[PDB]
Amino acid sequence: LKIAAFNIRTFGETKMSNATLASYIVRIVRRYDIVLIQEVRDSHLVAVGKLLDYLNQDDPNTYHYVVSEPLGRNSYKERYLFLFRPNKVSVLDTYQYDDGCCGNDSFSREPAVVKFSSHSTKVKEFAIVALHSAPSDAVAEINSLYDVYLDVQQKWHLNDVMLMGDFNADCSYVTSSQWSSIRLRTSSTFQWLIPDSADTTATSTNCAYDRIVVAGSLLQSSVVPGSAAPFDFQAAYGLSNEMALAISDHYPVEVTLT
Amino acid sequence: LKIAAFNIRTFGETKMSNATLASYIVRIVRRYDIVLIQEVRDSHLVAVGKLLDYLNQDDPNTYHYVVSEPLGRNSYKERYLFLFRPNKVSVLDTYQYDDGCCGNDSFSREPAVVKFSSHSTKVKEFAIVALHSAPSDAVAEINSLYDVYLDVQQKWHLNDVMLMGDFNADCSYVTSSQWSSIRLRTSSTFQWLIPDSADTTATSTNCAYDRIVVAGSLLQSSVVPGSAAPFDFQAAYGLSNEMALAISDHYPVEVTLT
Ligand SMILES: *[C@@H]1O[C@H](CO)[C@@H](O[C@@H]2O[C@H](CO)[C@@H](O[C@@H]3O[C@H](CO[C@H]4O[C@H](CO[C@@H]5O[C@H](CO)[C@@H](O)[C@H](O)[C@@H]5O)[C@@H](O)[C@@H](O)[C@@H]4O)[C@@H](O)[C@H](O[C@@H]4O[C@H](CO[C@H]5O[C@H](CO)[C@H](O)[C@H](O)[C@H]5O)[C@@H](O)[C@H](O)[C@@H]4O)[C@@H]3O)[C@H](O)[C@H]2NC(C)=O)[C@H](O)[C@H]1NC(C)=O
Ligand SMILES: *[C@@H]1O[C@H](CO)[C@@H](O[C@@H]2O[C@H](CO)[C@@H](O[C@@H]3O[C@H](CO[C@H]4O[C@H](CO[C@@H]5O[C@H](CO)[C@@H](O)[C@H](O)[C@@H]5O)[C@@H](O)[C@@H](O)[C@@H]4O)[C@@H](O)[C@H](O[C@@H]4O[C@H](CO[C@H]5O[C@H](CO)[C@H](O)[C@H](O)[C@H]5O)[C@@H](O)[C@H](O)[C@@H]4O)[C@@H]3O)[C@H](O)[C@H]2NC(C)=O)[C@H](O)[C@H]1NC(C)=O
Ligand SMILES: [Ca+2]
Ligand SMILES: [Ca+2]
Ligand SMILES: [Ca+2]
Ligand SMILES: [Ca+2]
Repeated sequence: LKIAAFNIRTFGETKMSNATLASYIVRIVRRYDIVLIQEVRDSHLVAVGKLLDYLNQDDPNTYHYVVSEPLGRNSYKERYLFLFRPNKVSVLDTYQYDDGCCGNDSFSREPAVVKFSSHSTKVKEFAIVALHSAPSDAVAEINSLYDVYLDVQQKWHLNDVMLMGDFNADCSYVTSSQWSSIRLRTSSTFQWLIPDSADTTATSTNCAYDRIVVAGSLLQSSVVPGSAAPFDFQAAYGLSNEMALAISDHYPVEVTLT
Repeated sequence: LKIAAFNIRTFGETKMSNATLASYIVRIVRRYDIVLIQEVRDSHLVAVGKLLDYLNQDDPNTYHYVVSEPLGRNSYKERYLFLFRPNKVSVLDTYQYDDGCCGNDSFSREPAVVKFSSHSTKVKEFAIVALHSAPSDAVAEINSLYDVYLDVQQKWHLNDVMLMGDFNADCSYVTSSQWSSIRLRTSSTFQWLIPDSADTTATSTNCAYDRIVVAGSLLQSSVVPGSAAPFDFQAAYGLSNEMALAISDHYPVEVTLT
């Protein structure tokens, strides 16, 4: 099973309306059984609907989806979009993490949580926790995912959970001496599949912003060793830097389950 | 490997000075490779020293030990005593959990923590967290052991931890609707080996006060199925109720590791 988390810079109407851009997006998505899309700036679901049009153009059930409400604390809002192949996986349950709220809420974009059924893999049931952190508050946010894990355990009684997304987990946003502050890192319950030395950005910076974390021995046993990696689409398609950048400034991060 | 946690009511000088009482205590202890002794009321270590006298009477290295400082918030104090066979196990490290302190500390008797090396078992390294809770504050205390687990993970980077002792985890002290409040119970990270239906008291009450909790798949795989149980010494030796009671009002709880 192939899973990815992809931050598509300003995913929306304007972007999906460009057939050249749309075409590459479809391409990327089709590589996966499950894909988490972030930075969905689409209040009326027009862009999401254009994407599904393309994905299901030949079969109405190529891809199914789960979308959250537009989330954010200030005025700027984004959705979490999960696309999945219904022939591979099934959605058992979903819930939005209740963070509070104002002044008290712990996240700009509280995590969407989805429980999947996967018959082809070792793990038969697992949950994915999505997080697109706020740069400014990266440390606090990643640290709070430890509380989300707990919430999942209390609700579904499941230990098998994959935490993923654009955590802004490197460079200016999470510096060297701040890892101490993050429970999701200091607790050995969790394995970080994308290492600190990985480059998940399409621009010239070298930062491991995008990450994949897993908890659960059944899930941890299901990851194919060395499969977790950012997907450099620029290299893959022989794109120009300006063309790679018009797609996104981030690479998708993927992992394979067996 | 055979491990037990035993609350010996008012373990001290008076008690150890009774050769008939002392004799049974030795008997019980010798059944185990590792034994956690609670309710050690021995400011000057006289009782602890009398017990070691007996245990090592034939070989100076029959049993080794780790003792905490006398702990408590009010005036009443107790030590945590760990006895172990040096030929079976080894102490790698130990520390006293730092709870605060006054007004702020989370435990009457903050947990003593010991990391063991066990060559005969599947798990080669694991930690034991001792807790003799305050009846009055049982719920809060058991709930705080979730924070201790974390502390252990941050310090030793170990997931394999056994949490044990007289938690006062039943009857008046932890009622039916209060289990919700305990993270050590609602988190599926932990397996409770002593069930709620077990009787760990030597008196006429039927309460599972004494418990054994494990976290870590390596440790969880090492427990021998169905070995976790209270040791009814009254039944075992054909003791009178007044004689069983002069030993303790609690049964030891034991488990076997393979
Ligand atoms: C969806 O997504 C993709 C990815 O985002 C999009 O593709 C990108 O698109 C653009 C164009 O929209 C292209 O950008 C460059 O832009 C210039 C624009 O023109 C400049 O110059 C103007 C006048 O200057 C002269 O031009 C010569 C070359 O630029 C110059 O050397 C000469 O001396 C003069 O200066 C002026 O208008 C400006 O303000 C501009 O900065 C493009 O010209 C450049 O490429 C060139 O292309 C033309 C072809 O265009 C002409 O012909 C047809 C038919 O009549 C058109 O109608 C146009 O109206 C015409 O201009 C050639 O004539 C040249 O020889 C020349 O080399 C260049 O394209 C990208 O680089 C491109 N990126 C990728 C990698 O695809 C796309 O926009 C999106 N979708 C849609 C269109 O909406
Ligand atoms: C360490 O631990 C263990 C466990 O804690 C200890 O064992 C327990 O110990 C005691 C005794 O210390 C024993 O308790 C019972 O107590 C009475 C005490 O006497 C009562 O009566 C007195 C006068 O009454 C008469 O007594 C008859 C029987 O009780 C009665 O039926 C008759 O009509 C009268 O009433 C009075 O002093 C009281 O205030 C008392 O309440 C014991 O007698 C009873 O058992 C009996 O034992 C005697 C033997 O004792 C005598 O002989 C030697 C030699 O001279 C002694 O010096 C004593 O001084 C004497 O009294 C018999 O004569 C009887 O026939 C009678 O049945 C009973 O023992 C426990 O039950 C015992 N428990 C166990 C299960 O072992 C031990 O104390 C500890 N270690 C040490 C000693 O310090
Ligand atoms: Ca929020
Ligand atoms: Ca880069
Ligand atoms: Ca204390
Ligand atoms: Ca009982």
